[PDB]
Amino acid sequence: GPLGSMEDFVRQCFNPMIVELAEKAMKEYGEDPKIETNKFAAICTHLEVCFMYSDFHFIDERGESIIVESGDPNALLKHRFEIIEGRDRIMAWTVVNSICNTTGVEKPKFLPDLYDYKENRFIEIGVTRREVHIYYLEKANKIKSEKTHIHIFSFTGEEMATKADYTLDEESRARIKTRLFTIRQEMASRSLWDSFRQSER
Ligand SMILES: [Mn+2]
Ligand SMILES: [Mn+2]
Ligand SMILES: [Mn+2]
Repeated sequence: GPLGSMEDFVRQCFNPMIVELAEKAMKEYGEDPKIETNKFAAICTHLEVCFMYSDFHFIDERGESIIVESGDPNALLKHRFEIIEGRDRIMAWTVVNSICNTTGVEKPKFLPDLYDYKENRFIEIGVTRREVHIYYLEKANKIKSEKTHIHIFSFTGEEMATKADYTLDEESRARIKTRLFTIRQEMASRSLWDSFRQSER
């Protein structure tokens, strides 16, 4: 089939908000999205998974975690997750500080992705084109804050999470895995997948 461009794939297949956030992140880190294109797509994918992980999850009036998939959460519901990823450096650390000196949870050494108000912990999300165990170990060896919970998704449906604690219900994680499948399938249709997979390194 014809080889498409990754740029076209990213612009067509991700919400413009996600794409803009990804471009902003690459700029902050001195990366060119028109050159490291596989990285660009990976950044978009990771941001989308961070958002999907938080979507629909609230803390109810009694303090219990609940799922609301309708458009209107009742006014008293509180979002279960704080999203750190997607924020510029100053704001991300600002949020992390606000959570920490507040909830009493200690301050991480690297910016995590999410904070979970039900489980009272930061979360590092990962999305890998490689084996989940290898990637889990890479993440873990990097941070070892060891209050930070790690949850890795792959494009083939495998997951690995700290202490075999997966945080979310099966259906929430199935939504993420379905999206990852869809991304893989669409990139493959455009003859972009093999190279994207091999680029992770
Ligand atoms: Mn809301
Ligand atoms: Mn992050
Ligand atoms: Mn991450």
